[PDB]
Parts: sequence; C-alpha cells; structure tokens
Amino acid sequence: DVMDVMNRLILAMDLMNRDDALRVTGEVREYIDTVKIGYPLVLSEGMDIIAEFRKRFGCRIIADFKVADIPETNEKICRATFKAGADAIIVHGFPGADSVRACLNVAEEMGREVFLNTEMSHPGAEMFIQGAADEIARMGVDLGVKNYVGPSTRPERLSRLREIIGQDSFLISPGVGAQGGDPGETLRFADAIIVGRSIYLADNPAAAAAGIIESIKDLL
Amino acid sequence: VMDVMNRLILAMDLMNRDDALRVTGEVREYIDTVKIGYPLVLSEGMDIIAEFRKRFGCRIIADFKVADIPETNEKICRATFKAGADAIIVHGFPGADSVRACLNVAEEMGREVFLNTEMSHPGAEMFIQGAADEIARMGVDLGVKNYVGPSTRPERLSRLREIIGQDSFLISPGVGAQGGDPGETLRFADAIIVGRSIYLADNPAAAAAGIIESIKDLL
Ligand SMILES: O=c1cnn([C@@H]2O[C@H](COP(=O)(O)O)[C@@H](O)[C@H]2O)c(=O)[nH]1
Ligand SMILES: O=c1cnn([C@@H]2O[C@H](COP(=O)(O)O)[C@@H](O)[C@H]2O)c(=O)[nH]1
Repeated sequence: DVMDVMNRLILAMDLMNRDDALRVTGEVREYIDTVKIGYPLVLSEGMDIIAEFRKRFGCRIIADFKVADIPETNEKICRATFKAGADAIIVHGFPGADSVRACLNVAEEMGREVFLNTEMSHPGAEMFIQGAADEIARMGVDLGVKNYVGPSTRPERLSRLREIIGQDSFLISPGVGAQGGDPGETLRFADAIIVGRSIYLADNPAAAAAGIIESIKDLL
Repeated sequence: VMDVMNRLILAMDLMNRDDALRVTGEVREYIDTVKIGYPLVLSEGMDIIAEFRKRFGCRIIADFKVADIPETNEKICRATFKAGADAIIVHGFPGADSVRACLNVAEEMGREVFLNTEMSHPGAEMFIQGAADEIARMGVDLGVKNYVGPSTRPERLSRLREIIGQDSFLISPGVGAQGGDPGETLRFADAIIVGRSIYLADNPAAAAAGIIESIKDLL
C-alpha cells in the first residue's frame, strides 16, 4: 500500500517565482502527478502555493522541508505543513528517533506520509551523513517508517538502503541529471526518481520530461 | 558581534500572528533580538519578519535549520535575507559544502550565519553528539563566527565554547522548558534562547523579567 507515482518521476519544483513555477509545472503536467515543493518556492511565494498546485493540477505534493528540529518544533512544522495541504513531508534522521517520531505522530493524525532522508546526494554528505546512513535506515525500520529518500549519485549506497528497508518500503531518489545521477540506474533501486533542474531549467521542460521517460520506458 | 540586550533571545514559536505579536510586544522592553522559526513562518508567511521589524526594535534570527544541498541552501538563504532576516541558523551535519554555500550568500548579502553544532534534545545523542566537536571545528575552519549549542548539556556547551574560542559568538537554547539553567548556560554562551517559559506564561513580561533578575550579576 504505497504511493503510486506516475511514470516513476517526481518533479522538484524549485523555481522561486509563482508564475514560472505554475507555467513550467503546467508544461509537464501530462507526464507527472507528483510534485516535490521545497523551501525555495515556499519561502518566496508562501505556503498558499501548495493549495494552488492542488487546484490547478490535482497533483500529489511532497513538502521537502528537511525537517531537522527538536520534537516539539518538528510537531509544529509538520502541522503547519499538512494544514497547507501537503500529502507528505521529508524529514532528516540525523537529529534522532524522537524527532522523527514527532513527525510520524502528526502525519498519522492528519492522514499523511513521512519520508525519511537517509543519505543525501551531494559531496558533503560524505563527511557525517554517510557514516550514519545505514543506522538511520535501521532506525526508520524500527520506527515503522515506510518511505525513504536516498542518493541517485551513489547507486551502491542507494542499493544498500534498499537492502535495509526491504522491497516493500517506498524509496525516492534525487540527484538525477544535474547532480550526475542516471535515471535508469537509479530506478534499479528506487521506486521513483526526483528531477529538478534537468527539467525546470530546460529550454523545453516538456521535451526534457518526455526524454527522461523515454529513456526509462522499459522500466515503466 | 551582535549586541543582544540582556543576553536574552526570545524564541517566538507561537503560530498565530495575533498571539505572536502580542507576546513579543509584551516583552519588548527586555529584549531586542527575536528568533523566528518555521512554526511561525509556515503559519503566517515570510512577511511576518517585515511585520516584526515594523512593530518592534528587534533583530531577527531566522531559525531555519538549513540542511539541504549547496544549491538549495543558497536559495533558502537568499529568500530569507531578502525578507529581512539579520541572520540564519544552519545545520553542519550535511557537511562543509552545504555550510560554505550559506556563508557565501551571507557574505554577498551582508548578513550572518549561525552554525548549530549540537542540539539540546535527547535524540541528539544518537548521531549529532558524536559529530559535534568536528562540526564545530569545521565551522572554525570555514570562518563561521556565530554558533548554537545546548543548554541542556553544560559540559558539551563548555567544550564547544573551547573549540570556537572566546571571540566567537555563542547562543544557547534549551533553557527553561527543556531544563537548562539560565545562569549556568551563560557561563559559556553569550546569550540564552528562551521560548515556552516566556511565551506560554500567563504574564510573559514577568517571566522575562524573572529570568533577567536571576542573571542580573552576569549583565
Ligand atoms: O539528497 C538530496 C539531494 N537533493 N535533494 C533535493 O532534490 C532536488 C534535486 O534537484 P535537482 O534535480 O535540480 O538537482 C532539490 O530540490 C534538492 O534540494 C534532496 O532532497 N535530497
Ligand atoms: O538544539 C536546539 C534546541 N532547540 N532549538 C530551538 O530553540 C527553541 C527552544 O524553545 P523552548 O525554550 O520553548 O524550549 C525552539 O525554537 C527550538 O526549535 C534549537 O534551535 N536548537
């Protein structure tokens, strides 16, 4: 019983202008039904943008807020985020189990999902995150987390994450395209890929999305 | 370093504009520095920063625990400074590139970065504590001048002060509701952050005045 992402492709909509964000999302709407919205767009245009996306596209919204505070603050962040209409929120595991549990509680209260970020995809992740990543994944399993995020840029690490969480858990993966990750290789392990700049900075975002999907058509 | 009145920073985590403004107004004679985080910002919008600047003579620290990849961190910092925040708080666990991205924007934009080195809640023991000394040392190497460390662990706060040196600026949450003591915390931190002990009080002004009275010899 997991999220069903059209074409295994999640748009990372990190444009910071409302008109551009709506236009570009509109251009690729035939290809997706899931949009990841983060702080670049929300802090520039307000949390009301989430409801607007739902009104215009009916798409699922994952709030990529990298939640990383103490439990009582995490609870408030999740509540405000779900009140705005997000279907799911992404939370860091590095701050520990109590901080993750706070998010799980609010998600269960409001009919939403928590995604646990286990290993980030950028070079700096090697310094502290990578050494904790397997343990963070096991912590997710212990807590009953069913949704995870891991790195397209390190398919061996993404594979290990998939091993830890099992085939039943849901796994999404950013770092495809601009950061160097490959769509098809990433989908060997992840249920869905997250793609931002490769699509939203493209001269023709629709063609960019279509091209990515063409490259993975055998993977559905 | 920023000159924090009474060594006391209000953590304004009420989620309703009217309540947040009322409480902040009530304690304005005691503070000139307010920490605004996502509970309030996600409820009322980034224009809440503008509103606080208009209503109060307060510096604004945006406690956004910035914790993304460098390119996204840059965007978050730009949006936050554009809205009028004096400073932003960032995490170090995502690594040096992620911190450097924030520092670069702050330098370009004439604002400040605070690095959170060790959080004050129990879960911090699992992963954060073991990385904290290195995160602090990384901050020093990167040129970070402003830091956050935990009131709830005096021994850890003392070690973090040692690492960053006496010239760095250190603020510390976990005072009051989380169990930290104002006076003991100020042995090491330049200023204490206080939220619920003030903002949930029947009389927030009396609560702030009481905390200040308890540390008067340190002012
Ligand atoms: O470990 C990571 C790496 N990137 N991202 C996010 O995924 C998107 C990647 O976008 P991109 O395709 O433009 O690189 C951005 O929103 C970035 O913050 C994560 O959530 N986790
Ligand atoms: O390690 C920590 C612990 N708490 N906080 C923040 O400081 C405030 C503590 O508020 P309190 O006095 O109500 O506990 C809240 O905004 C919390 O998110 C931090 O930034 N870092």
